[PDB]
Amino acid sequence: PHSHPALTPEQKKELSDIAHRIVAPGKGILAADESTGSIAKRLQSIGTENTEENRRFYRQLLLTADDRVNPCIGGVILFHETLYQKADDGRPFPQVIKSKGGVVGIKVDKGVVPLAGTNGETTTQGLDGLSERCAQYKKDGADFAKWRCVLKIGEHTPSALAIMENANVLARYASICQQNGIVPIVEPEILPDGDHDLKRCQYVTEKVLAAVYKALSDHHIYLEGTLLKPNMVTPGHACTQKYSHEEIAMATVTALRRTVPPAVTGVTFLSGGQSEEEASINLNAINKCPLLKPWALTFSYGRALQASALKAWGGKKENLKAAQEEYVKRALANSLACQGKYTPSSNHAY
Amino acid sequence: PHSHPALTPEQKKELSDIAHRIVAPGKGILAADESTGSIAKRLQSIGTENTEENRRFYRQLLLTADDRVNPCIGGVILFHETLYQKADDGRPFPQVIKSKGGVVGIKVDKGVVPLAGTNGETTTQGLDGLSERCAQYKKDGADFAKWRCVLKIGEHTPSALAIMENANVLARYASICQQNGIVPIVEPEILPDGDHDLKRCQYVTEKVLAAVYKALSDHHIYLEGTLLKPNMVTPGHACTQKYSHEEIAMATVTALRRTVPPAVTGVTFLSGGQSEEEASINLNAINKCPLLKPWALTFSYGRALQASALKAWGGKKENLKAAQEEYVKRALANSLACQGKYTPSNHAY
Amino acid sequence: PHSHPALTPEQKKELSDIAHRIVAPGKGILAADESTGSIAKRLQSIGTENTEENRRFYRQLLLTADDRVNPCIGGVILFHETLYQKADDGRPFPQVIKSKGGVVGIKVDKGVVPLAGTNGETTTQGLDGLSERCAQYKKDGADFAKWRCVLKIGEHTPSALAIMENANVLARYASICQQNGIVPIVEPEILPDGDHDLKRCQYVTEKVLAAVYKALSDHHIYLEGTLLKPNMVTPGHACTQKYSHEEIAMATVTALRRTVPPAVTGVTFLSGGQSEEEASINLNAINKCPLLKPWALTFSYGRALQASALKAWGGKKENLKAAQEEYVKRALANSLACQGKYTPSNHAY
Amino acid sequence: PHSHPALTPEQKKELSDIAHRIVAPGKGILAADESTGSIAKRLQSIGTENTEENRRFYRQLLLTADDRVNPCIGGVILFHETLYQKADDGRPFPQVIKSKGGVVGIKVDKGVVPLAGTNGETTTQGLDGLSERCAQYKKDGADFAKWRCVLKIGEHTPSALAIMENANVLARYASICQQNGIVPIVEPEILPDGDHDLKRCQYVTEKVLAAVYKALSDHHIYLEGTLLKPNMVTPGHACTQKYSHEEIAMATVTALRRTVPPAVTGVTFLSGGQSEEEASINLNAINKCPLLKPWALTFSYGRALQASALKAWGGKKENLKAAQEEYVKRALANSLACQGKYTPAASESLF
Ligand SMILES: CO[C@H](COP(=O)(O)O)[C@@H](O)[C@H](O)[C@H](O)COP(=O)(O)O
Ligand SMILES: CO[C@H](COP(=O)(O)O)[C@@H](O)[C@H](O)[C@H](O)COP(=O)(O)O
Ligand SMILES: CO[C@H](COP(=O)(O)O)[C@@H](O)[C@H](O)[C@H](O)COP(=O)(O)O
Ligand SMILES: CO[C@H](COP(=O)(O)O)[C@@H](O)[C@H](O)[C@H](O)COP(=O)(O)O
Repeated sequence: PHSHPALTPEQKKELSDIAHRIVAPGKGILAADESTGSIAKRLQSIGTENTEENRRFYRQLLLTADDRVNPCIGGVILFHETLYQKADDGRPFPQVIKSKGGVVGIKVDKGVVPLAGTNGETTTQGLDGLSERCAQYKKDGADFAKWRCVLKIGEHTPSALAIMENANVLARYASICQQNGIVPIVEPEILPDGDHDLKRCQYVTEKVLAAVYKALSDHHIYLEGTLLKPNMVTPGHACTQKYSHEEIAMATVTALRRTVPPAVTGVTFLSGGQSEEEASINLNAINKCPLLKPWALTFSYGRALQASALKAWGGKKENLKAAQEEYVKRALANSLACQGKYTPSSNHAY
Repeated sequence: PHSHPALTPEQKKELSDIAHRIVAPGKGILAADESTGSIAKRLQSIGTENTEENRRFYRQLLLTADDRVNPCIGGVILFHETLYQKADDGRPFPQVIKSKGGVVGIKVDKGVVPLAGTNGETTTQGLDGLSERCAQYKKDGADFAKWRCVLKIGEHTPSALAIMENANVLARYASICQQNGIVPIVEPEILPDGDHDLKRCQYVTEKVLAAVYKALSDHHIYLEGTLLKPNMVTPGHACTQKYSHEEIAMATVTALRRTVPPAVTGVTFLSGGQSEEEASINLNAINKCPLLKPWALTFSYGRALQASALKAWGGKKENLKAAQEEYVKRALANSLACQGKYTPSNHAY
Repeated sequence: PHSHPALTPEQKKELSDIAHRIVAPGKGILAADESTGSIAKRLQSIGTENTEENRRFYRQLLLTADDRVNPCIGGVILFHETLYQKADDGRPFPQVIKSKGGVVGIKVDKGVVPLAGTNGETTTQGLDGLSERCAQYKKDGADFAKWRCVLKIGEHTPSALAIMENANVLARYASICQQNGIVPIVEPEILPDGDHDLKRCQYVTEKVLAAVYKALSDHHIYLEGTLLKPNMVTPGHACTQKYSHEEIAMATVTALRRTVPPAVTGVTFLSGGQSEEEASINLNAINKCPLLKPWALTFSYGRALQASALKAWGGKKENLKAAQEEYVKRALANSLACQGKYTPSNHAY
Repeated sequence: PHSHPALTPEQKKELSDIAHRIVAPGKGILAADESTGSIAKRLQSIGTENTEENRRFYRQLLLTADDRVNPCIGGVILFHETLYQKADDGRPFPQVIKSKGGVVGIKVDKGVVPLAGTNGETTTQGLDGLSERCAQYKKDGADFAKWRCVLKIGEHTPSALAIMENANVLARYASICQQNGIVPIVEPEILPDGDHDLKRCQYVTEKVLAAVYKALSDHHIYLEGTLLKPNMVTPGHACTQKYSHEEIAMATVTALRRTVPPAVTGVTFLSGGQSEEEASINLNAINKCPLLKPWALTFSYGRALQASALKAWGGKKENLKAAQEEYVKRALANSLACQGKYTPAASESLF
């Protein structure tokens, strides 16, 4: 049990400062890091061709929204392509993001792959050459990263293997990021697919998060220089029992309180399949939950920040301003929610 | 994995209420749970015979001190024998304690045993018939329990085996306690023995508590109905490098923040080989640390509540008052300490 | 990872020597180690009262059967009470067993306890004071021990927790036994309860045994000085599908080949509710299975050695010889079975 | 837990048949899978330039030695480049290997990388797109693969982290291979660097192998369709105490017996820094060791099959035959060793 410090005091300070800036009071993260394949699905749903120019234009649309988003957006997550694209005025997109007060983030995973011998479970690849990629990304303006693991609640899932293997790969990814001055966002996503109830989600979330933080400990991860991107605890999409937002909040915050060490700087929730308003209301309820919550509780939203903007845009340039207006409004809503100031205007049961 | 609830909401509420009572603001725990062989050592240091009557009398002395300890003392841990002894007025000791505002605790472990294949490391025994014992203890007035694992920082210790095994047995004990409405105090003590510096203790303490909480999770422990009893993070006893109390506090609070889930109701530090004054100054510094601390940080002191009481007693019936006075002074000192009201680059941690 | 040898070369030689004697070619184990409440059930099944004297007599009946059993029986497992009883002629039962060429064994667990938050799963207790017990048992003539863990195949079982905790307590027991010159028989019994098929049993058996052997390594267990007592791999009791003895044998030996290091001296199957004949026929098929089998494959039978003897006895002293005759025939049959001499597409596994 | 078979009976049969073929009696493996950067250091030691043609030529030299090697060589491991190279007669190197009765193997790892927070310890990278790479390698003639993890004996190493992480990634790699009809050789190398003694190496080897097989079990690996490639148990290179070959063999076979399940089809030892003769004598002692050994015990040698052949070649075209003769000699020596029938540059330490 001997210490061979992974990081010097100077490196730790850098990572903690980055993580805190990202989730500073009022702020959250725009997840605009959809891969070519995944954003294709997005463009297809508004009858728009999947071209590099259309992708650049749409990302530009979000990133150059007016300065009302500035106090709302602490970080933006980009896909590799977008990190090296430019606004119309010649400015690299990372420069655009920084000029508006946002930290630049990069998605570094290479997608999920099947775990043999399991019931449709996966782990995530992307470790190969990751240190070199992170050194390069750091040099080109990124200060944090994202890696997404995916788990499913079902009859025999998540299995012990899936839990252990996904926690392990997350820790390796985190270790490599921190060696290169990159703050890792750890995403152990538990899908909402299925008809399980709220407490089954809460139980699995608690088990998954316990495994994640044990792996991070084993791999010597500096928690203060990390963020967590979990699912909210919710019933399954097909569950018949209804729950209030207060119950979703309580279950979510209880699960986190039981597993997430206080040294973690912030929890940036994924929105999953939730509508824009639903995601905002839940995040707001979570921040109003009367329990002690010793980490920032904010958003890292893809769909829940973009759904309307993508719609209003319809792939037509003249709609640019109305689409940006849709984004800014969700940005404002979620900035309020991550402070518990959003208005549409028995713990032991957990 | 599928849920098969260990506890009902009503069982959870009971355990949570107990844990919060013990560590309510300004309160800590008196650890008077020395076994026969251990208390023998105490009495020996004051030239006093180790008879049941002297044990009964010494405990009486501590437990019936005046009402100025009432707000200082949320809990009192007893050894089996004492739980069934009575004060001079005929009242069972559990009743004395309860009448003064205290929750009754019972140590239930049966001591350390060697782990073979290790360099002098141990685990702790005491699981056998534990459930039946707990049911009886509960019936006879106890609401919490204590179990002590011991780890040591050395050349090749604590080993992975020692960490894994002590964490696992602590989880088994916590689980059984909770099934019987007893709040388990989880004590994974890392000894201060040796010449290691402060950061090595911080490193080992962080690794140990990560293991403890993973094990508590695997065993479905309800954290809200548990307390943690760790060593403070300090340099080894023979460490040549010196540190301030503020550094001790920072290393300690940082270790806990990196491992102890917010759901844990309280952390009740053991005093180790710290003097009465040192133990209070450090607990005060810890509570003054500038970080967020989402659990009570208070005391479960044995020696550091008793050193001066014992010496002033000296084994003489007629020194009762002066001895009870020394105990009350340490109780008052530590009550202020766990509130940060006692006067006698964190990225580097 | 540094070695701090658990055992000297001399301690190893002793343990290995004992292990090999117990499972010498043709030899198996009589499990007569039913606890008071377990033998009670057995006695009620023949309307016989559970008194110490009837237990003594029944155990005497088995232990003093004629010398035809000597080449058959390498070891006899006893419950504590029986280790300290005497035959009619005054000879301690251990002396009896040993004059007939057998090694004396002692069951040292204290039964299963419930694991909270599981679907009816258990672990096993009995570690407290185990070292002191083993040294006394060794002094009083025992050279090996037995410890039973119990796992169940069901919807959510055996869980990760059940598998990890039972592997772990098995390793602790093994470590303590070996410190005291006692060969531990490691028994992780997977019950045949339920309607699961043969491949499900095989799968759960492989997962359980992998966990067991990893735990034994973590705790520095000297495998040459151990024996394994697993279930055979068979369909569940309620399973509607039919299998031949050859498929049971193939599944069992395949399971063992994938998990049990060659260093293990022997595998002594529990009978697990199989009839006497079925248990013998399966062991026989296991020993004829054409795959490489680098450990002795033999028996540690309770019911499959006793059922007919207990029936022929029916609690009447005068049925002594008819009773013993039934036991001797099962001893003979099983000694032949563990030699593959008893007569009353591996990639599919 | 519930079963969702990773493999069908048909797939198991194929993987089992491949594994048994590689380590059939008398047969071992030639490890010719040095990456560009490693073969370069090989060529440097003989003033030969590191060019594609020199590498191609040297590999041809080994693969086309006369037919005396056919019964000695059950498998040949190649680096990616070599897999798609051809001999002078236009035949792809895999065709050459098969025509001489050998199975074709492909190294698929992408080298070691540092584990942060450790004392100089590594894990191994190479899982990204491994499935796709394996499917392609299968199509192009390869039936097994090799992946190398590296561990080091020292004061604080191997650490719990290094052991777990390396065993886990080995399991991931084994799993992906088997999904694509490729037999994975699992190589958990414990370096002989340092001055530790025999029993320390034996202890570390037992611990590392227990972890590797637990990982493989957790990841549902089919052991009959794997091979293991461990270090032999030996004292450290700087250890002053001396041991006989019988002792090395005993410690090696004991360590294996305590950790490697009988289902594993074979154990193909790495030579490490052992001389060509040292590697053959030890391998021979191991097979003569009077304990029960339920797996084939053979070789997967790089340096210990190639040292003399490299030196005799010297990069000169005209030394073709002289080189091949040195290789054939080591191959025959080792085919006998892995049967326990072997009796004695081939003496120079290759550390
Ligand atoms: C679409 O974004 C990611 C999934 O697709 P790719 O990995 O192929 O790009 C995914 O990481 C996403 O960014 C996160 O899950 C957060 O998004 P939501 O807030 O919509 O759940
Ligand atoms: C004080 O009681 C204990 C002494 O050992 P025994 O278990 O034989 O009675 C011990 O548990 C003590 O409570 C501490 O854990 C160690 O010393 P401190 O209480 O001063 O910290
Ligand atoms: C002899 O029977 C034993 C009874 O166990 P308990 O006293 O703890 O209830 C039994 O454990 C036996 O030792 C083995 O399990 C094998 O017995 P069977 O061959 O009948 O399955
Ligand atoms: C140890 O690895 C294999 C056996 O080598 P030795 O028998 O000489 O010890 C071998 O295949 C080795 O991995 C390659 O020669 C070199 O691999 P890299 O290309 O990763 O450096």
